[PDB]
Amino acid sequence: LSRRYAAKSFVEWYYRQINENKPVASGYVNNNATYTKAGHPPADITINGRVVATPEEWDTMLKEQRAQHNTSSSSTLPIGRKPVRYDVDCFDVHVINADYRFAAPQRMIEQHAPTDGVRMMMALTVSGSVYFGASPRSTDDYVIKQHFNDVFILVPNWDVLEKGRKYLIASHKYRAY
Repeated sequence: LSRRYAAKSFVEWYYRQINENKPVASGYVNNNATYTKAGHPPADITINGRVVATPEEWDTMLKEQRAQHNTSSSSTLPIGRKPVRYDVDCFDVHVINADYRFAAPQRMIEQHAPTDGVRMMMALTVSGSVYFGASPRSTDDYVIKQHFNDVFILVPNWDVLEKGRKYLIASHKYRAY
């Protein structure tokens, strides 16, 4: 399915960035000029029930999470452990609007019909686990394990689709426990 491919590609990118200690801010509408000129509001971001103003702050919170679980200065804890690792279990995607038109160049509207599976606004739900202090590939030797849920609203990246990320985050709700 076209929506599964799009979602799969985003999911793989997004959590790879986090696991490689790289910023995800470039995946949000905030940092796309085409959307910005068209007057799109900043991404709605909620982290464990708290509103976060910018994706850059979310990136900072992820750094802080690593620091919080960085026990490398310990002389007794087992060596070769990674502070934080995100594992995706599965995801679900639902097309909210198959004829999404915000900031769309007119050619893109004409070129892609609502049935072509390109101009989609998608609701993406991701389920997985967060491992703290675990070996790089272990799901058993963690010090702490969380379950997390991510809910994204994705919109088409016109810049890329007419030629980076083919879809951008317009909304993000994160919950981990």
